[PDB]
Order: sequence, then C-alpha cells, then structure tokens
Amino acid sequence: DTKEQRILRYVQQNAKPGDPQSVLEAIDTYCTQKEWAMNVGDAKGQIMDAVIREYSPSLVLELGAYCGYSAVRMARLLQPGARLLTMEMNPDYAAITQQMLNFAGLQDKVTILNGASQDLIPQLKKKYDVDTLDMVFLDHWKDRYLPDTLLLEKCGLLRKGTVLLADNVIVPGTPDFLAYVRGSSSFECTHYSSYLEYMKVVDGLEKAIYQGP
Ligand SMILES: Cc1ncnc2c1ncn2[C@@H]1O[C@H](/C=C/CNC(=O)c2cc(-c3ccc(F)cc3)cc(O)c2O)[C@@H](O)[C@H]1O
Ligand SMILES: [Cl-]
Ligand SMILES: [Cl-]
Ligand SMILES: [Cl-]
Ligand SMILES: [Cl-]
Ligand SMILES: [Mg+2]
Repeated sequence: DTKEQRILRYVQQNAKPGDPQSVLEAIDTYCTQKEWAMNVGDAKGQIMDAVIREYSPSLVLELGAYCGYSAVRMARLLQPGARLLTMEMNPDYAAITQQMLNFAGLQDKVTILNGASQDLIPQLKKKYDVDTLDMVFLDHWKDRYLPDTLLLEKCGLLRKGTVLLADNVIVPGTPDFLAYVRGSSSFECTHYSSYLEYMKVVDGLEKAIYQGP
C-alpha cells in the first residue's frame, strides 16, 4: 500500500472515532515517528487554529486536501452550520480525505470535491450555491496559488474581508503569490513564521485579507 493508506490505517487503529483531536494527534505521531508526510502539521496547525478562531468563518474553501489533516483541523473548530469545501484532484487522496473525515465524525461539515481547482472554482456559484467565501486555505501545487487567487476574484467569490491563508510560503515557497499579495493594494498581508511540518526547518503561513477592487 501507499504512505497515505498507512496513515489512514494508523489513524483508524490509534484514534477514537468521532474525536477529531485524537485523529490529529495520531497523524502527527505517525509522521513524526514513522514516515514524514506533507500535512500542515502541528506547528503551523496551531497558527491555523488561531486564525480560524479569530474569524469564525461560515464558509471555508480549501485547495489541496491531501489526507484531510487540515480539513479535520479546520472543520473541528467551525461553528454549528458552518461548512468547509475542499478540493482534491488526486482521486486516491480524495478517498483518503473522505475516509479521514468520516472517521473524525466531521463528514456533515465538509464536502470533498474530487477535481482540479481551476475546473471546480468556476462552478462554485451555480453548482454548489456559493455566494462568497469567508476564508480560503491554499495548500495545493505552489505554482497554482496565484492563478487560483486571481480566478477566485474573477469568479466573484471574494468579498471585503475574505481571509486567504497560504501554507508553505517559505518552503517549498510561493514566490509569485507572495510578491503579488504583498504588493497589491487589494490585500492586507501578515506573515506568520513557523516550521515545516514535523521538521526543524523554517516555513511560514501568509494571511492575505482581500480588501476589494
Ligand atoms: C490544481 C489542484 N486542484 C486540486 N487539488 C490539487 C491541485 N494541485 C494539487 N492538488 C492536491 O494538493 C496536494 C498537493 C499539494 C502540494 N503541496 C506540496 O507540494 C507541499 C510540499 C511540502 C514539502 C516541503 C519540503 C519538502 F522537502 C518536500 C515537500 C510541504 C507542504 O506542506 C506542501 O503542501 C495533493 O493532494 C494534490 O493532489
Ligand atoms: Cl494537510
Ligand atoms: Cl507544489
Ligand atoms: Cl500588506
Ligand atoms: Cl509540526
Ligand atoms: Mg503544505
């Protein structure tokens, strides 16, 4: 089997069903002790939690679910009735994420869309009845951060106050996105220095709050 299947199996055998905190702990233990994986991790995860708690977003979009770690992290802090949509183009990973969410008992709060973000984002308004997004977590291919930001704005999915939170702005890095949001009068940006998941390597998150056109 694959690393991702091993992680799902480990969660299933080392966490309590319906207990998201135990699911996160199990994944963090697996990835620290057994096999590294590109989950946001606990160091950056704590920053994410602090952000989610500040803004209490009613609708969050996540680009790049992977195994569902960040989806569990975010969805567990959502208020009753609040929703997370997560896009994942790799069907194998989309299946892992759905199963991870089911195990955590968060399946009613999250929808996992199996496709490419550039194909699905234009469908959000008409097919998924989205008006605007309250928050967007960017954690997919790093060269897609800027193009999907620009696509979200073209699609009318951003509103004044929409929070963009971007992983890996240092490693692997997202130089074009970072330069763009920091230079644009349409974003107010904050850098949160942290560490690469499960590693003593500097990384960080960038928060970019959309200010309108
Ligand atoms: C257009 C589109 N649409 C839908 N899903 C999409 C999508 N593009 C990608 N995806 C999905 O998102 C995930 C992939 C995320 C890419 N993340 C990283 O590559 C990543 C890498 C590291 C890393 C750091 C140091 C290293 F030495 C090696 C790797 C750390 C990270 O935290 C990363 O996130 C993966 O699940 C992929 O299918
Ligand atoms: Cl993750
Ligand atoms: Cl990438
Ligand atoms: Cl700024
Ligand atoms: Cl960590
Ligand atoms: Mg990442």
